[PDB]
Amino acid sequence: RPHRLIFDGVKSILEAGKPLDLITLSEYLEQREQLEDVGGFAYLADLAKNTPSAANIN
Amino acid sequence: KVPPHSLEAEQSVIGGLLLDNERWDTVSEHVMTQDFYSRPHRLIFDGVKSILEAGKPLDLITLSEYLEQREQLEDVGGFAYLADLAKNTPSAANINAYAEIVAERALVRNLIGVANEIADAGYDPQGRNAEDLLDLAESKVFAIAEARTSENEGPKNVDSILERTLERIELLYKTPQDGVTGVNTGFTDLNKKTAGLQGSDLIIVAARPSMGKTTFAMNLCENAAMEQDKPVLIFSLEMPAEQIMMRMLASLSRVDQTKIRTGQLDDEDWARISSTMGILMEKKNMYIDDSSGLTPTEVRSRARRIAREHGGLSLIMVDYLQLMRVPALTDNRTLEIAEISRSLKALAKELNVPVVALSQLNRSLEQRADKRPVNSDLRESGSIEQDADLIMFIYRDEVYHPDSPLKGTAEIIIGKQRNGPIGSVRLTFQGHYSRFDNYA
Amino acid sequence: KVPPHSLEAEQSVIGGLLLDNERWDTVSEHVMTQDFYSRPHRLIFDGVKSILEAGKPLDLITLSEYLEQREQLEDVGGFAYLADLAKNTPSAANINAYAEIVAERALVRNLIGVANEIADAGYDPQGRNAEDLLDLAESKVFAIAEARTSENEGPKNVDSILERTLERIELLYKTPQDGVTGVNTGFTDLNKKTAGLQGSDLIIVAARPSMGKTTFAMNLCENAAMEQDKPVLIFSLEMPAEQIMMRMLASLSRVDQTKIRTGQLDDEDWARISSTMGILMEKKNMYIDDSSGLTPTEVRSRARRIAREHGGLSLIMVDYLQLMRVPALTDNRTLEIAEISRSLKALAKELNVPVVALSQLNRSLEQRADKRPVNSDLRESGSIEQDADLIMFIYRDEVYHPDSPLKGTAEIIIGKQRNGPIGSVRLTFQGHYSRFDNYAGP
Amino acid sequence: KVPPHSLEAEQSVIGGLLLDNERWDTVSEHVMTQDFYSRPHRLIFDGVKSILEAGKPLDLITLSEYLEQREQLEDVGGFAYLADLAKNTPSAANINAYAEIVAERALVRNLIGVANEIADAGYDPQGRNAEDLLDLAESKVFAIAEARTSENEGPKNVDSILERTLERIELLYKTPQDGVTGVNTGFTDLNKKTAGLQGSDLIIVAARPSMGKTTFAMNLCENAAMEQDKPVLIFSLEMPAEQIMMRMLASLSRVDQTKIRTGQLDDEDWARISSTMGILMEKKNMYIDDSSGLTPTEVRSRARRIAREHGGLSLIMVDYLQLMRVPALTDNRTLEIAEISRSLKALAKELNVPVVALSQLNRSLEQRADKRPVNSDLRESGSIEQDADLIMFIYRDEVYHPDSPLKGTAEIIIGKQRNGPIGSVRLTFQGHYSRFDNYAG
Amino acid sequence: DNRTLEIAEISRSLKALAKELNVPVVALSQLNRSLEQRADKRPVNSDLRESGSIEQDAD
DNA sequence: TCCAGATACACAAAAAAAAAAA
Ligand SMILES: Nc1ncnc2c1ncn2[C@@H]1O[C@H](COP(=O)(O)OP(=O)(O)OP(O)(O)=S)[C@@H](O)[C@H]1O
Ligand SMILES: Nc1ncnc2c1ncn2[C@@H]1O[C@H](COP(=O)(O)OP(=O)(O)OP(O)(O)=S)[C@@H](O)[C@H]1O
Ligand SMILES: Nc1ncnc2c1ncn2[C@@H]1O[C@H](COP(=O)(O)OP(=O)(O)OP(O)(O)=S)[C@@H](O)[C@H]1O
Ligand SMILES: [Mg+2]
Ligand SMILES: [Mg+2]
Ligand SMILES: [Mg+2]
Repeated sequence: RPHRLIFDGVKSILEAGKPLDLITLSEYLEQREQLEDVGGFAYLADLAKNTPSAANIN
Repeated sequence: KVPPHSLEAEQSVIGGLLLDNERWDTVSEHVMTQDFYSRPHRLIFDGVKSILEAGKPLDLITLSEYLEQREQLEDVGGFAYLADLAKNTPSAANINAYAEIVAERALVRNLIGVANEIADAGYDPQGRNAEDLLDLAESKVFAIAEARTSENEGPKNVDSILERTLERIELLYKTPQDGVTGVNTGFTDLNKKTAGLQGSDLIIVAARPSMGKTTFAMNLCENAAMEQDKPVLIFSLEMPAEQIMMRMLASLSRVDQTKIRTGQLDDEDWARISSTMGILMEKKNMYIDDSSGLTPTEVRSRARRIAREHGGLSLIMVDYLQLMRVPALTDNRTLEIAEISRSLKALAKELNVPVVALSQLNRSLEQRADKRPVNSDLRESGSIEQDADLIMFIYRDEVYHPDSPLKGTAEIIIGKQRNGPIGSVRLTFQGHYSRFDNYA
Repeated sequence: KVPPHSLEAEQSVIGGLLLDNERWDTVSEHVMTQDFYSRPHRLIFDGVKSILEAGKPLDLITLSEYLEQREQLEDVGGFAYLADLAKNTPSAANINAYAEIVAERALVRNLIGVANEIADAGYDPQGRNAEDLLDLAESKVFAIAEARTSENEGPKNVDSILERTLERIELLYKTPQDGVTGVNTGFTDLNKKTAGLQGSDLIIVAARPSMGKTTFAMNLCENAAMEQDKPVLIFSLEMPAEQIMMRMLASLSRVDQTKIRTGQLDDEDWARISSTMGILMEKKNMYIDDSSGLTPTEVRSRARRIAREHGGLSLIMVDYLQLMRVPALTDNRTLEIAEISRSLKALAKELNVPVVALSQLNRSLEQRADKRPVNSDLRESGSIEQDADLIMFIYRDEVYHPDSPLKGTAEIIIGKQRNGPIGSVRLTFQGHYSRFDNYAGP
Repeated sequence: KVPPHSLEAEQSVIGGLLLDNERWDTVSEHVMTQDFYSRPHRLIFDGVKSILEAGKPLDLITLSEYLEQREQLEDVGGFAYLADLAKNTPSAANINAYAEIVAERALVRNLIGVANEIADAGYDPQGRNAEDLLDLAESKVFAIAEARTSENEGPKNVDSILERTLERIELLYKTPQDGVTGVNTGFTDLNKKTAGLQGSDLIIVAARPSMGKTTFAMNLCENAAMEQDKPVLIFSLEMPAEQIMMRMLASLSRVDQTKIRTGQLDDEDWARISSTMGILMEKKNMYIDDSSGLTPTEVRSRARRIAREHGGLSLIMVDYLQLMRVPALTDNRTLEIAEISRSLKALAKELNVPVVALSQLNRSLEQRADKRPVNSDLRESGSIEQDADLIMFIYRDEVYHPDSPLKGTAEIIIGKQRNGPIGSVRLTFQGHYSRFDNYAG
Repeated sequence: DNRTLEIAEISRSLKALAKELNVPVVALSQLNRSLEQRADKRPVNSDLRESGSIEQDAD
């Protein structure tokens, strides 16, 4: 479920063309009291750090 | 924290209503059942209203009888409290002051509640941005003071009608009147019927697609701008501004619109365009807004800003009222239409400027043998019909029947008018210039 | 309760200002000195703004020196805090979003403050009556809303718009492009009225069964493919691609459709078919989708895939819009049609290409003395007509009146056009070739 | 479980009986001896009834004497209780309400008793079948209705109707009125063949366009307003109040309509207009409404408000019924017109005032050889002619035949009268003044 | 609860079966009674019963 | 919220009649 919520946030951010980063996604999740469910900013930072590259993202 | 309330006023008004009943009509227009703070007083007022509206005489005995019919005497405090209210009241000569003060206290409490609501609505936005919150706050604050509109729409006596008739006869006797009082429309018969676009009125122009709504509204706005001194504000919610300027140049210079759009021009057309541009830049009394999906609050704010900057307005045009969005009523359309119409009427009353709000008609109109519109064909016809002051329709028979002998002629139908006669006016339509002119 | 704010946004703004200096112009127009929440953050932003306005270059060393000049370096956490802020910057590309977030938080905090201020009054009237309380609400809300201004979504004087229109009409004097500005339909009379098929528009062709709707749409698409460069996409939800290909061969090669279908051809017909085969195989500018029951999302995805692959599109055809399915609203038909029409219009606006969507007509047309279609004959068509930029009907008089003098001719009725004239156009109809043509004769 | 009762109501009843004796006839027809609940209250009510039926005055002294006679002073709480009974009565103006409350309490108590008896009998059949139990329940529940003795609506016997009709006839006979028993219409022949505009009737005045329909209606309204006392109400769905006022001024002041419209007058015309204005302002018994497309409920509410303000009406006029709109039945015109006519008739019956509604005629009149209108010529008008009580048509021979020797004379043909003879009358027409008048010679 | 949608579904299913099996399908249909009110008794395509899809889907 | 089937009143009116014009 936290992955479902973070993917919903990513889809909402990227569907409008606005830039997506840690700050934007974190502030979008916090606006609806959903940042506590996903694990806070620490989990988002770990997810961002743990990805080396998007060579085979597809 | 003690919210604003006054038990003394409620006790006094209840005692007065119990004592005397001939004053019920005077008081019933000032207070409401939900205005009372405490629950027992609300129940008492509900029972009093139920008894009095039924026509039965109202006293202590029948009130206590009524309260027993629904097992409510114990909650109020029994017959003893009602007897104390009946006895302890000294008199009822100053009941209206108590009604006014209790209404004021209820209004203050409601304003406090709305302030708390807006304050709490900003801690958990739930995906809403600052603009939406500000619009909601403005709507909530404005809806509180807007409710004080009632007591109208009643038959007139003989004295008022006789005075109005005498004034009309005297004005006819006087020559320097020109037959118009407000904004001249530029058309002969329309000025004879409507006596110009009177101030503080809401005008609804409704027609089927491809009939000449925008053309008519633009012609009226151009005439108002040319004649008046205060500017004219146009809210274009469907068209770009450059297209509006091209239409205006074509209408004022009598140059084919297609020639301007494509770029094939001769010397005479260029001279006419130069003269029209010179005149327009000499006047400089028009403002065009091209935003999409404007809320009523934004329209009001922009209109007020323009009026303060320039010191007044002459005419406001909306194209059209079906595109305005009310954020709080996105799940209901009839309520949204009613809110839009009420907001436009309130703006027209506040700025003392007529508002031309275009509309569209239902598709069931084309099923009938006669294609001419009526007042019942409006989309969400209820609120718009109730709140309007002058409803005009545009009909062109050449659109439906190509072989009709009425080529180059449009019919204007005055479906409603509060202070004037209804009828019909025929006008000459010149499509290539996007212009309505008089009919010989 | 904690006031709404984002310290991370302020840190990102400061880091982006420190690392990048070319984007100061955009940042300077969205944030102010009093927008920041943290006092050391406010001091740091004030110092950075002063340095940037002074014209001196911005760097960590000069910022530390300037803070030491005012003895505020130790107050804001020291040089180590500034170094950490510089190091923790994600990137300088999205500083505008951070500034917007900071501005939004400041706005909502000030709105909450104003709400608390008005709420405090009423619990202590201090002589004011209800009218005074009502009056000192609108003023406060207008003051808190006037700081933000629409840009550039504001009323404009006639001078600027007139000058822009004059500039537009001055450059349009040259290169008339023979009138047509969009996609050439191939028919002169319809080109005069429609001025071609303009992009970012929705065009609807509707008629009664067996009138020449698919033939007309296919002729338009074929002409566009022959003339234009980008591919033309066709969604055939009604017929297989084989029948459409046979119809196109019959139309282009001037060969009877029935003989093609039944395989009874002479040598000249084969020569014509070979010539049109060579032309079509040389062009390679056509795409056909014969899938059934496509959802709007699938149509959008396939159109985007083709457009990205070839760099753009020329025209999109749907046959027809009533055969599309929206599974979320299978219990209501009007809302489904509304969603389909809105999705088609949105796709047309997004791809900036015209979309020719076909539609059917209600049976009430033939229960009247006059059989000419109107705008109310379209089925479940509040949205179909509300968000349509052009509606063209097809009417053949020989179908209803066998003895009509208009035999071998068809009329195209333009029932709606936002920025163009309306009327009728007469075209020659040759059914055995599945082709429309210009009216050479009277 | 406390049985339904209210000792305060019965106490107020007996207190009002003791305090005032001039409304005994207004209360003796509601309550009964056994309808009370409290035993001392029943005893004192029986004593009061016995005193009143004997014709003796009722007061504290007589009540105390009667109680001493029956030695029930201790059984009624004492003389102090008697004083308290007549002390806690606010007013006697609402004694009937207290009496009907007591009667309702008695009725509901009896209904509860009957239901409890049926429930008890159900568990103990005593050798009876289900059909017998159902019949017993039907008889018990029907007895309560039979013993009601006071029910709104419903069938009535012939005796009460005959008595009321005889009283009405005697009242009409005792008042000489020279053959007019309604609202004076202003014309001698019309009054003779109509006896005025009777109440609770729907009157239709219809004619071809440009025949003197609105002129005739306004002439009737002006005559009624000048003669009667209670105000007249007019609903103008076509012309504003200004045109109607101008026509009325021209008619009453004998001034040309064209001169008034063009603003050209003279000293005599100005003096006559001033006199007419003074008289009209002295009377002030008229109302004009110009709202278009009125639904029946709106006109009903407005008429009710005006009648409540002025304590009654004299005449309601609509011009015309074919412009009113019913939103719920816009798909069929015939049903809409039927509903309009039914609503007008219901309003006329409720307010007990005549209603006059104008209507048009079909074009089929021209095709026929005779131009004289008939009942069937009215437009989509099944209920118009199936619900009206008097139908009058205005016919002008000069319009169709310029050579007719009856120029300037409009003939009124009474096409229908439910309770009177049918026929026609002849009246002269004055176009230059827009006023109908009696015919002579 | 809706006859028109039922007839539309029946016609669509018949067309889908004909397309799937690659076989001609003959679907006999009735005619409305509006034909009897005309001086010309020759049937038209619009006289089929509950037949939007019947006339919009047949070949 | 649209689509389709069916009973009944009303609009003339439409042509036809047809009288009569020729
Ligand atoms: N460029 C043009 N050239 C010629 N005729 C035109 C042109 N633009 C509009 N017209 C005609 O003028 C009429 C005026 O209609 P408009 O008021 O401009 O459009 P509309 O009434 O707003 O239609 P909508 O917006 O779809 S409700 C159109 O219906 C056309 O017949
Ligand atoms: N060989 C031919 N000779 C004459 N007419 C033909 C021939 N082939 C086809 N047609 C006609 O051409 C027309 C083609 O209609 P289309 O436009 O393809 O179908 P449609 O208008 O989309 O209506 P639908 O899809 O069937 S509901 C029909 O009226 C056929 O009768
Ligand atoms: N100055 C005048 N001289 C002669 N005749 C006139 C003059 N003014 C009006 N009239 C005629 O007086 C008659 C009275 O008009 P009305 O009674 O309103 O006829 P109407 O058409 O039935 O009215 P409605 O039904 O309300 S539209 C009409 O035939 C007018 O032509
Ligand atoms: Mg428009
Ligand atoms: Mg097709
Ligand atoms: Mg009238």
